[PDB]
Amino acid sequence: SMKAARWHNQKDIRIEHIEEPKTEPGKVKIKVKWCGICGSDLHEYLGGPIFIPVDKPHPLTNETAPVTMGHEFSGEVVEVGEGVENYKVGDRVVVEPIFATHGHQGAYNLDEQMGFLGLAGGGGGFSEYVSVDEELLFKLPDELSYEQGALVEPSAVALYAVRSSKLKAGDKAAVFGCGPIGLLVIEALKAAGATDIYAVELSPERQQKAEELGAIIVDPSKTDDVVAEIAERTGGGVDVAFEVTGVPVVLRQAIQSTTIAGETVIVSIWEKGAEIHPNDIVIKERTVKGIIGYRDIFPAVLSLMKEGYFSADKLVTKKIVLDDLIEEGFGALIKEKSQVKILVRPN
Amino acid sequence: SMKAARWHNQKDIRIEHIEEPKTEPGKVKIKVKWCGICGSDLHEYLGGPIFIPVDKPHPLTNETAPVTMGHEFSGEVVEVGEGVENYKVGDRVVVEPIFATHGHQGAYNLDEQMGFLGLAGGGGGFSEYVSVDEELLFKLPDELSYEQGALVEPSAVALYAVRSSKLKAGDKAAVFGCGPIGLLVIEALKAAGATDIYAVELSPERQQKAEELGAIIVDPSKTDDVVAEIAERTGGGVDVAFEVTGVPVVLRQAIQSTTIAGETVIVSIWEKGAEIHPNDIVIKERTVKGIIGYRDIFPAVLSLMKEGYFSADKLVTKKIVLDDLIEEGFGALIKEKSQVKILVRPN
Ligand SMILES: [Zn+2]
Ligand SMILES: [Zn+2]
Repeated sequence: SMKAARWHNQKDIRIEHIEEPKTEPGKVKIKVKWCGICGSDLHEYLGGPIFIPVDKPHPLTNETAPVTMGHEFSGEVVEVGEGVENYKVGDRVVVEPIFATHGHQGAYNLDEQMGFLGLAGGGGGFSEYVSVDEELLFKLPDELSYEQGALVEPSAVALYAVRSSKLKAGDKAAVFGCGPIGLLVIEALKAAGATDIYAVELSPERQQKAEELGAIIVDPSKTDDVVAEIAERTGGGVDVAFEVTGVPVVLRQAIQSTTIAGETVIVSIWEKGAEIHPNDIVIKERTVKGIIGYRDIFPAVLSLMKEGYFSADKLVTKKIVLDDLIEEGFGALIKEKSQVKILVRPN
Repeated sequence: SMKAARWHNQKDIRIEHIEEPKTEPGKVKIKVKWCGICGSDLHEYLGGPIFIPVDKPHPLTNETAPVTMGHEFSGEVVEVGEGVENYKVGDRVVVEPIFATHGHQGAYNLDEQMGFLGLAGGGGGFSEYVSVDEELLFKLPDELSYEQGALVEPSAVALYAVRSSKLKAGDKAAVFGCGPIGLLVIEALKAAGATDIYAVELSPERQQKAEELGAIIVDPSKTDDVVAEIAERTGGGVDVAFEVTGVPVVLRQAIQSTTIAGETVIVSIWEKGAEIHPNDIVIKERTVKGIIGYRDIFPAVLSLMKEGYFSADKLVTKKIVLDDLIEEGFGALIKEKSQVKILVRPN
């Protein structure tokens, strides 16, 4: 009675019909217009479960697989719960898909029982309807399209990384790894006023997107020493380096490419250890900083989009319908290194 | 004439007689009373040269090996140069032994041509007399003995690490490795208001000195998991951890022993790589911070000494004469783990 994409087991995401969820007193029913593919969705497709509860129920959702998937979405309010006064039918909204013990207060991205809508349960954007509590809503300005709204959440991970960093207007930066996440970091750096952004990337398609976003390409295959090159063109190093590859050798380079008191922000996911040179941190009084999730960031993202940043013209590379999610969505992400963000339409 | 201790080659420090230096217009001649052993001095004895210029002259000293050794010293002004107005004969002084391109301005400890008095040249405290420029002098308050003055420089290394950290009054800290440097950090932590300081140390003599300075002993041989113990006695981890062992496994533990947004300050020396878990930094939004030398710190140290911190009663464990420097000094640092700081008297 509602078409949805549910995760049942690894490599087993089904496009099935499930019952429309009832709008409970605290909630608001959204008819989804667009939803993106996180790459976390890609990671649970190929090698889950990681964030999807399967063995024990998730503490806050209290639900196990199968779960509907999809954060990074926007849509139109079609029905309003019992206690809701800040949203009427017809309102255009986006969702900050974080479940936390005490709500969106304090450091909710680091809450012990934290979970994601579309991963831990509570609905998902790869469906026609999702019923979320109004504490997770943001009004979509009329200037911004629904597709722009579907880009709010993934832009937030990038912007929260840049805002969390020592970066100031006019400073120089480096992004190591310019996949979909690294590219969003480049756009966020330009919003924050970064000038020279040194993008270290091998793939020509990804090099040609980073250059469109305003970065300088440092091809590891065309330079003898990447760290020496960034040091030469900056006179001692960039002010902030962003590690997005998850490669141990590259984490070393990111630290070595910062100047006196520079900062290395780790954005990538790590499963195994990595050998660093702690001397490189001590010699120049450097700093390494961890970043996960985001918090108190959606208004800033929404405001920057009204100014042209995080444009869907630059970041959205494909629009698909929910039926074609397996082959035209995940499949395209697996085969085409040129894909940045893919938006999914329920019908 | 003048008796001095010179570094000629590795494991080759000689007690010789050299020329009393001229008091040049900008300089001040100090009759040294006491000088300490940094462990940097010990490291040049066992495996130098490291900071000792040998091949090429040092940029600022313009001086090659051999060199007189010894920073962390105090003494009595016995002759004053042509341009000096802030120091008269008889003044009791201590020396901040940093040579930098632009003097003691900006971040002179990270200056490209940076060098240490007693290592890069320009005299040293293991001699009867030293001729330094007055920008490197600080008046020794009458409350503090000459022995107290000789502790300013090593105290500055410890205090500068603590002040450079996110530590606030009441917070909890952990010190991994309680050798001579770690012990000075514990005393510095108490000055800054650290309450529960978890000292991770195997040596009973060093455990019982750290306990005297106000820390809690975490014996690795008496607990199955060091970080698990520190994590629960703090309810999730300390706020700042100090790594002083230089062992890769311990750097992992220091990072893992910090709480949400915790900070790991590296104080140890590193020559080879070290395997960390970058995931440990990302999950809890942690920070790892490098610290080398010190800057703009001597007045703070001197003031805290007037209040009883960094007391020589607690930190000076042996006083020797310069003649016995090799066997009762360096040898004692290698063989007796109960030694904290050893002071050396010229005659
Ligand atoms: Zn996401
Ligand atoms: Zn020293």
